[PDB]
Amino acid sequence: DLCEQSALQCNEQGCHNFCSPEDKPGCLGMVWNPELCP
Repeated sequence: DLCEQSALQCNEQGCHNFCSPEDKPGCLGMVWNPELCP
C-alpha cells in the first residue's frame, strides 16, 4: 500500500508519512541504503 510503495518507489517522505513509526526504519532505513536506492 502507500507504505510499501514508499519503500518500493524510494520515497523517504512516504516512509515517514504513510508508513507507521514501526515500519518507518524498515522503510526509510532501507530506502536510505544506497544498495537499494542510490
